[PDB]
Amino acid sequence: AQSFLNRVCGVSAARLTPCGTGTSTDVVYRAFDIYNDKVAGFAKFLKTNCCRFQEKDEDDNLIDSYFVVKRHTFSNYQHEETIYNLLKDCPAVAKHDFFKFRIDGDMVPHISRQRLTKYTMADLVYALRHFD
Repeated sequence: AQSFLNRVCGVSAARLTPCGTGTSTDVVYRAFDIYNDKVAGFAKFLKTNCCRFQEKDEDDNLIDSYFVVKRHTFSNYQHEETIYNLLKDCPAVAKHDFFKFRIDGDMVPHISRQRLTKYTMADLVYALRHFD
């Protein structure tokens, strides 16, 4: 629906615009620095399980910030919740907000990271390494 976005703005600056489709994620092509039980290295991939939303400055200006909500699993939700509650005090931590929103018959957990920036430092570093 639409009131999902109303749930997204939470308590501050609801001057938001959908940064793509409706109540679903959007696809982006970004660099990562990954390492696990298979793939390994620092290179470009295609992230998808994320819904972007842009904050709109006063006078309806397109400010430079974003609200990024991500869908997940579940144990992930409680784990991340635990850690965030444990660490919420250092200044250099983007204020998160966790909740659950029902789409179909499914109060799926959603994680909203607030007032971030478009391009992670990873993007900058890559673009300066593999310049063309």
